[PDB]
Amino acid sequence: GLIVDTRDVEERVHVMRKTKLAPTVAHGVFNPEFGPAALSNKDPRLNEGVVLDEVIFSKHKSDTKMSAEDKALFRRCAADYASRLHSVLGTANAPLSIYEAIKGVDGLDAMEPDTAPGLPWALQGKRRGALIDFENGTVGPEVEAALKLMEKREYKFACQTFLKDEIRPMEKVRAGKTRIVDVLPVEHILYTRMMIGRFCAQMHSNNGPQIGSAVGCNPDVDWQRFGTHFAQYRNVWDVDYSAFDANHCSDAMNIMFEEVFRTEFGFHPNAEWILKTLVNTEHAYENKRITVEGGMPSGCSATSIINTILNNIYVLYALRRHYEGVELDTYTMISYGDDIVVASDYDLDFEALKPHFKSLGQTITPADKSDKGFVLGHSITDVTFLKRHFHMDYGTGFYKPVMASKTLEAILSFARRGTIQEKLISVAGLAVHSGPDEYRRLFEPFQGLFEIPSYRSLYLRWVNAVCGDAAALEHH
RNA sequence: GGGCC
RNA sequence: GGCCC
Repeated sequence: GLIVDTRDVEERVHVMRKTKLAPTVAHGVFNPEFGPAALSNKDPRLNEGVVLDEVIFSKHKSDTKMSAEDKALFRRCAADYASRLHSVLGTANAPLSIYEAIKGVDGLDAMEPDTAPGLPWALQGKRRGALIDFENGTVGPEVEAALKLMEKREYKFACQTFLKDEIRPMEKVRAGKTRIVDVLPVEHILYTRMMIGRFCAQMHSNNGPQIGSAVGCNPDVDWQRFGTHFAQYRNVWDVDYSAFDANHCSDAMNIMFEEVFRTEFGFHPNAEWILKTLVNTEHAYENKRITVEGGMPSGCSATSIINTILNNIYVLYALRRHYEGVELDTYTMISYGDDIVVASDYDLDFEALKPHFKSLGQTITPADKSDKGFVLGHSITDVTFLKRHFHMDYGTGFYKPVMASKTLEAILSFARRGTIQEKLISVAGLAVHSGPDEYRRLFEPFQGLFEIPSYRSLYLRWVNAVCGDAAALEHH
């Protein structure tokens, strides 16, 4: 986005500056080029001259203004994708009740009771539990009044900037490229879930190539579905964006919201309004208040879905800006936020599409840095999606999600205090697809200290998960 | 938020 | 609680 105003008010919004992450026994074995992100300006690991609060917002450098012709084309592409989207999902997009928005419906998880409430509740020392009853699904007097202001469309708010305590590559830790979470007020999150939660649940349930969304997928079971689909096409592209979320221009955001969330598709009129409030935002970091135009906040409800929808429209837009006669059936794609795999039987020049993505303020590069550009003839077994490769399991003939060993090693090298055992069981479900030799090697440092699931038990679990009949047929 | 285990 | 985004 674009930083348009910076103010210094005499009210501190104090941020966390101490990491919950600590090295594990595996850290001394794998020695990863990774570490916890810098949360303080006085972190000794930082380069001698890095100003963390400047590097945090450095992603906001532009809000690209699209021409009249480009805006018209974008609207056309947004309407065409929305047509496809709502044809598959249906038009049952009525507002969620206050109860259902908190408790969650089929395909939508419940709201977290003990997470950050946002502003101005954080300054008043209030939590989410004090403002909202998460057991009975009811709201207090404060949230009640705020919801009525949103209905009148007169509600205004500020985003609370939070440092993301996570493992990052050492080069980015040293540079101070700490990621940020834009924590929105809890009532804004609730009302967004009221406005588009039904839609959001449907997209999770109907995830796949047909809607171009993998949001709500289970890579264990869905890699077979995704893998066999993309295997049918002549060309497959692994496309990377740089600062996707930040580089969404106001024009693209506004037009998308206008075309996708129309009342004629079953939405409440305020669905479009509440999403449009994410375009021009105020951010609170300590004493400074930063006004940003364009870009997507990360703490907003349905950021993954919004980013995914934009990704789908971007591809159609760029192809239509370059080629004549492009439709939704010209290609196929799957997206999860900024992450994307594209495929076609046509030999599409993705290198030529670069300036067309630039007209949206987006920068595309091939994932693999072997070639000096995009090349044809790649298959599904060459690309990465959700940090996972597409590998064939020789035992079953099904596609399996394989994460790189260096990634798994980095994951296993750090943990939040008192969570190591629970973490190991989770990572074991990821590591099983690397094979018995690699699985054993990854969990060797933990042996005798924690319970590690056998490779066998997790393999048999996976076979039944992907195909129940195949597991039963093995007992022929 | 947003899912999946 | 963990992973991915």
